Amino acid sequence: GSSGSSGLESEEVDLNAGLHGNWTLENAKARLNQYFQKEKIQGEYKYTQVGPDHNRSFIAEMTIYIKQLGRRIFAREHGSNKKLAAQSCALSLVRQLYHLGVIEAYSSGPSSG
Repeated sequence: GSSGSSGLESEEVDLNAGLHGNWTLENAKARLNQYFQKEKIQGEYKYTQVGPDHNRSFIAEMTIYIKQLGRRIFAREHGSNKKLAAQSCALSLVRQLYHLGVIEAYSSGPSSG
């Protein structure tokens, strides 16, 4: 086996951006899916249609449990489309994850400054 790899950039550090956290509805979303892909975990979103047709909304709610923490975080937003709602939902869990101490600030690009 042995295995090998190349292309390591150990020259990427931030100052405040490291505290702020580059977690965009988009990132969070993907990230979420990423977390489920890496860990191989399984988690979906629960879209609940409310209001009238003319003006309805799909409440995208999602819940995940962290064993490394011993607890679980739940989310329930009311975005526009499955995508939106979902996104918000994700970011919801993401924000929490980063709060509890599961994920870590993002490095979307070589910092911004």
